[PDB]
Amino acid sequence: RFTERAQKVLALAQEEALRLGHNNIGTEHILLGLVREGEGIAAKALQALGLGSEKIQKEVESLIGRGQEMSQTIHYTPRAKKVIELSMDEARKLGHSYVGTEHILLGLIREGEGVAARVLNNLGVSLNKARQQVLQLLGSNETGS
Ligand SMILES: N=C(NCCC[C@H](N)C(=O)O)NP(=O)(O)O
Ligand SMILES: N=C(NCCC[C@H](N)C(=O)O)NP(=O)(O)O
Repeated sequence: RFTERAQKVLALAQEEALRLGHNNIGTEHILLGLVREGEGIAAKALQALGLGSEKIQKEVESLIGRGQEMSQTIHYTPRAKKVIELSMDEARKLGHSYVGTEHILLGLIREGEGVAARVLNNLGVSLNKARQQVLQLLGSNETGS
C-alpha cells in the first residue's frame, strides 16, 4: 500500500519529531521527511520547486523551535493523519495501487493547512500552483511501481 520510499518518509517524519524535541508528528515533520528522504519523487519535485532540505529545516526550527529535550512520546496530529489519508486518495485518483512519496506530497499540498502550509508560504509557494507543477512533473515521467 506504500512504496519503499514512502515508508522511509514516514520513518523520517517520526525521526525528526524526536530529534527536534516535539511530542507531535505533524504536517511539518511529514514535509521534513519528504525532503530529507532525498531520493524519491517528492524530494526531486520539491527540489525542482526550489525547496531544499536545509531551507525547510531552518524554517521548521524557526517557526516551531526545538524542545531542548528529545521528546518522550510522539503521536501524529489530526492534520498529519488527514494528510496520509489524502495521500491514499491522491494515489487512487492517479491510477496507482501503491502510495508513493509524491502522493504524500500531493496530500500535504491538498490539505493546505497546518504548520507545513506556513513553511511553504514563507518560501513564496502558492499551494495551487505547486499542486499544478507537481502534477505536470508526474504527467511528464513514468512513475509506476
Ligand atoms: N504541530 C502541529 N500541530 C500541533 C498539534 C495540534 C494541537 N493539538 C492544536 O491545538 O491544534 N502540526 P500540524 O500542522 O497540525 O500537523
Ligand atoms: N512512484 C514512486 N515510486 C515508483 C514505485 C516504487 C515501488 N512501487 C516501490 O514499491 O517502492 N514514488 P516513490 O518516490 O518511489 O515513493
